[PDB]
Amino acid sequence: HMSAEVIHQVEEALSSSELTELKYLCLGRVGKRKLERVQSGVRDLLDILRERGKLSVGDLAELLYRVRRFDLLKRILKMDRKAVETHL
Repeated sequence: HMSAEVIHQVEEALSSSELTELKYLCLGRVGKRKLERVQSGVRDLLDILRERGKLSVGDLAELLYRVRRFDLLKRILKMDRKAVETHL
């Protein structure tokens, strides 16, 4: 379902630090925000975690819900945050 374009958009929207937070959001359930600079194709870890099973289709969707990033929720998932909830 989700491809490189999806996780690319995630990298564009969320900051490098927030992308690290996604890792910990999957692992330790850490949902902290980090108003930092975004990357334009640098955090390859995102692809590693995607294949690993930490940023999978379902997992990433949940993570982005918990982050509440509407720039992704209504672009990647193309639906309201609440609508996403019902798919979790």
